[PDB]
Amino acid sequence: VGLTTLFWLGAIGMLVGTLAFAWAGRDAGSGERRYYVTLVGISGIAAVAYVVMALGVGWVPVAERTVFAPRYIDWILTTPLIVYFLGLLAGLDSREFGIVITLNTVVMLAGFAGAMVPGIERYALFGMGAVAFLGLVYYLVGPMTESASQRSSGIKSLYVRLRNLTVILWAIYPFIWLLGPPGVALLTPTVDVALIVYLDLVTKVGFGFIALDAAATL
Ligand SMILES: *C/C=C(C)/C=C/C=C(C)/C=C/C1=C(C)CCCC1(C)C
Ligand SMILES: [Cl-]
Repeated sequence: VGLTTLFWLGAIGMLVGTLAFAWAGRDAGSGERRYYVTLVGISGIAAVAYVVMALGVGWVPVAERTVFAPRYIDWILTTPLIVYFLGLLAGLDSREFGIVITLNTVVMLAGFAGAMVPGIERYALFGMGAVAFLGLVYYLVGPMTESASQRSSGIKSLYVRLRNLTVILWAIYPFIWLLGPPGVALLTPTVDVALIVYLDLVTKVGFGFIALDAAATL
């Protein structure tokens, strides 16, 4: 199994999620539609990014490594949508959304920038992202959880389930980044991509399926 193959697998998984979310939201009352649309965009954008990488585009040479630019474009656009989904579920107002969305953006921008910087100073960008990430986790586990507590028992339960999925799985990315080509380059590009393809699929499609389950049960 090579990079190309791993990218195709990611494209296929994202496509399956995209189609399922689009279908399940066919009707969608008039206030629940928002959730389905966000899911379609999250997995849809990732699907495109993976096909692009699978076709060999965006493989940017940096120092003695390769940076998959599409992955980062994908993250920068999709992770804020995931955060939006959680904030909607938690019942946040504009100001609340604004804070978590910017922290999220700082994480992804710093990571992309760090990956694109050849020198050892790139770790300074990585650190910036790590710090903003802790801020994001704080909001997810604190204020946003407090806000969610004002919703029905089911919604609060779905929020908690997805919050846990997000906090735990997202916290893993920085380590894979630090151990792979972007950092120490211990893990080969293939192993790093394999691990990240799984993580992307679960944080997006796994995330979506869990939500659909809750919606159905509700
Ligand atoms: C669908 C894609 C997802 C859910 C991607 C998530 C990515 C992260 C949580 C990345 C985090 C990073 C840090 C916390 C430190 C700086 C470097 C990053 C970008 C790998
Ligand atoms: Cl990369």
